[PDB]
Amino acid sequence: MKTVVFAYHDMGCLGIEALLAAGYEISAIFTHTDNPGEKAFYGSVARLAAERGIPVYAPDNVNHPLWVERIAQLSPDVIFSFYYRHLIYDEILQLAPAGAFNLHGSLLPK
Amino acid sequence: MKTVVFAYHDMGCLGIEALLAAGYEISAIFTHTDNPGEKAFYGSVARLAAERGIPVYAPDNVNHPLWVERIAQLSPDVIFSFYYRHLIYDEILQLAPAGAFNLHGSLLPKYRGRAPLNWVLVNGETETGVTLHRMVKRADAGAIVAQLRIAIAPDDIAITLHHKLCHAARQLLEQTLPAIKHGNILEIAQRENEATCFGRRTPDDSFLEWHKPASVLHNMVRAVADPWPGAFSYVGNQKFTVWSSRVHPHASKAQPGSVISVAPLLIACGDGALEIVTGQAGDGITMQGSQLAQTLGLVQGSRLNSQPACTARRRTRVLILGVNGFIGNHLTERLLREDHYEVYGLDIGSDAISRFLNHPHFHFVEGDISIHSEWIEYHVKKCDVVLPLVAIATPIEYTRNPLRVFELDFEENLRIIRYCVKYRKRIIFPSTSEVYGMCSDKYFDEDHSNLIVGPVNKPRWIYSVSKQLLDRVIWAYGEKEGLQFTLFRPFNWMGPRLDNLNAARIGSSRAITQLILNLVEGSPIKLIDGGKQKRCFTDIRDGIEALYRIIENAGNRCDGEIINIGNPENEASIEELGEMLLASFEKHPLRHHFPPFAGFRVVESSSYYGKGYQDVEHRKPSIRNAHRCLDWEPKIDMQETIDETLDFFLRTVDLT
Repeated sequence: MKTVVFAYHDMGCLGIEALLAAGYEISAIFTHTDNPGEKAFYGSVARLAAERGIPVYAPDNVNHPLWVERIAQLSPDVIFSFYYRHLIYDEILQLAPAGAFNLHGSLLPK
Repeated sequence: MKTVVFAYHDMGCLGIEALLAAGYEISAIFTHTDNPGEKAFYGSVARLAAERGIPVYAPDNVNHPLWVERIAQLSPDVIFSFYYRHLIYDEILQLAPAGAFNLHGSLLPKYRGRAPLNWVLVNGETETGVTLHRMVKRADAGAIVAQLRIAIAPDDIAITLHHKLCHAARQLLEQTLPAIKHGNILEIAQRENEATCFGRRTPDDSFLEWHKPASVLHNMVRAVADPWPGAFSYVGNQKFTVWSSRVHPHASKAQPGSVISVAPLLIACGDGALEIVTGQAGDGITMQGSQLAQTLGLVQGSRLNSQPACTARRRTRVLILGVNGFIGNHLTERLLREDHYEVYGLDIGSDAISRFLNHPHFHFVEGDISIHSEWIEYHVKKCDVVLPLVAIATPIEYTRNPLRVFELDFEENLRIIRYCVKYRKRIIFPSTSEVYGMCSDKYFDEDHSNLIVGPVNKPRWIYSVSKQLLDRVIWAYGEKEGLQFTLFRPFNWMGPRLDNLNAARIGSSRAITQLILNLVEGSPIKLIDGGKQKRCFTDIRDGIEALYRIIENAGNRCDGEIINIGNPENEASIEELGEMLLASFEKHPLRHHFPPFAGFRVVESSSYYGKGYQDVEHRKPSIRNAHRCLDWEPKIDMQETIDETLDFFLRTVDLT
C-alpha cells in the first residue's frame, strides 16, 4: 500500500527491498545528507532507490514548514523509519494518521 | 623462503593470504599510508600484517639507501609486488637471489601502466585477467610466469570486475606459488610489437563527449562507476555525475545534442542515444534520472555543452623573467612557434630574440629585476606560469662581490616567489646543479643525495647556499600555503646561443667556447689538471623538450617535485677530443683554418695550482623525469650536439 519510508544504513535498503517484494507502493524516501567522510562501511538507500526508479528525496533541513506541507500533501498512510537522525516533534506527529514506528537496538529504557 | 612483499589494496591482501597459505616466511611488508580522502572499500594490508604478526612499515620513499640497507639486512630470497602504487628500482630488486615478481591486473603486454581495470572498461574489452611477471628496469616488461583470462559481461561494473580480478588472482596464485617455492619458473617472453602502455588516469578524462558513440559513453560511465568518482557532465555551469546509463536504439529523427525525453531522462549522441538511469548533481545525493532532470531544470529540446568553454583555454600565459639569455630564448622558440601559448618577456636586451619581436603572441618589455618590480608584480597577477631564469652564475661575481650574489640572486628571487603565493600562481624555479657541491654519491639524486659545502671562510659557496635555501623556501611555501611549483636543475645544457661575451670575458662559463676559439686562431689544446676528468653534456633541444612539458603539466603529475634535466650517459673524457677531425668531415670550405696540433700535457703534478677544483661535470639521476613523470629519455646523441654547435659558432664569426 501507499507507504512513506525514512531509510538509512544497510537495514534501510533491506527494508526497501522487502517492501518492494511485498508490494508496498513507496511514495517517497527521505535520506540523510552525506557526510564528506566518516566510514564507508555501509550502502546508501539513495543508490537502491535510483536503481529501482522509485523517487527519493533528501531535504537539507526537515524542519522547514514548506517540507512539512509537502509531506502533508503527499498524504502518507503508514510511515516506516529506520534510524532517522533528524528531529521529529509533535508538529509532525499529528499529520501522520496511523503514526510511525522507530527501530531501537537495545534493552529499553536502558 | 624468506620473502619481502610490497603489498597494498585487495590484491595485496589476497597475495599475503595466499603466500601465508603456501608457506612463505614473509620477513616484512611495505605498504602505503591511508589515503586522506577516499572510499574504504578495500582491505588493509597493515591490519592483515598486524593480525598475522609480520612487521609492517610504510616508508615515504623505499628507494632511499637506508631502506635498501634494512632490506638487505632482512636477507631477502624473493620479492613479491602485489599492487604497489610506487615504483621500486634495481637497488632493491638485486637483493633477491630468486628475483622479483609483480602481479599486474591485465593480459600483458596489453594494457601496461596504471589502472588496467578502468582502462579496459573504457575501451570495452571482454577478456582480461591477472598476470605474474618478472621485474626489470623497464616496468611491466618481465616474462609471464602464469596468465589467467576471464571474460567481461556488459553488465559488469568497476567493483564487480575488481572482485573477479581478485578471484582470478587467488586462483592463479594457488597454482603458481609452489612452483616458485620449489624453483620451477616458466618464462614467456613479452612481445614488444603488441605492447600498449596506458598511463595514469585522472578525473579530467571522465568528461562525457556527446559527439562520441553512445556505446563508448556507456563504457566510460561503467568504467568509473561506484565506488570510483564517476562520470563527469556539465549543464550550463553546473556539474552532474552519471552513475548508471544504458544505450538506446540508434534509430532517431533528432539532431545531436537534443534531449528527447526527461521522464525517463534520455540524451542523444552522434550515433545512438544515452539514457541516464541513475545520476547525481554536484554535491548531493543520487536521484532518479527524471528527478535529476527536474532538479537540473533541463527540458525536452535543451542542449548541454560537452565541455565548459574556457575561451579555448585562453592561451595560457608564460612570464619568463629572462628571455634574451640561453634557456629563455630557446623555450620561447619551443612554445611560440609550436603550440599556441602566450609569452611575456623581460630582459635587458633583445639581441637573441630579434626574430620574435614582431610575433603576434610575444610581449617583450626591456627592464631589470630591481628597477621594474612594479612590472613584474603586475605580470605575475595577469600571467599563469612564471619562469625566473635570471642567472648570476659567473664565478667572478662569486669571488669579487659576494654581496651581489645575495641582493640580486637571493633577495630578488625571494620577492618574485612571494608574488606567486600572494596571487596563487605557478612558479617553475630554476635550481642549479651546484647545490650538491662536493657531494660524492655517484648519482646526484634529487631526494637521497646530501649537499656538501665548504666552510664559511670560503666566499665561493655563497651561491650554492643562496640557491639551496631558495629551494627550501619554495618547498616550505608549497606545504603551508599550497604553492604550486616545480624545481628543475639543468646540469650541462649547451647549444648554439650559449654566450659570446668577447671570448667569454675572462673565461666565465668557458666549457667548450675556448676550445672553439682554439680551433680558429691555431691554438693548441690545453689540458688543465691533465685532462683526466670526464665531462657529460646535454643538448639544448633535449633540455627544452624536457622543460616544455614541465610547463605542459600532464595530469598535474609532478607538481611539487624536483627534476634533474641531464645526461648520465654521454660521458666524454678523451672522446671529447675524438670527434674533432672525424666529426668535421662535412666541411664545405675545406680551406685554411689550420688544423691545430694535438697538444699533450700528461704531467699530473699540479700542486702549485692546488687541489680542490672538484669535477664540475658529475652524473645526474635522471629518474624523476625519465619515467616517473615527463616520460623523458635523452635520446639525441653525442654527435649532432658538437657537429651543430661548432658549425653555428663558426658561421657566427665573420672572420675574413
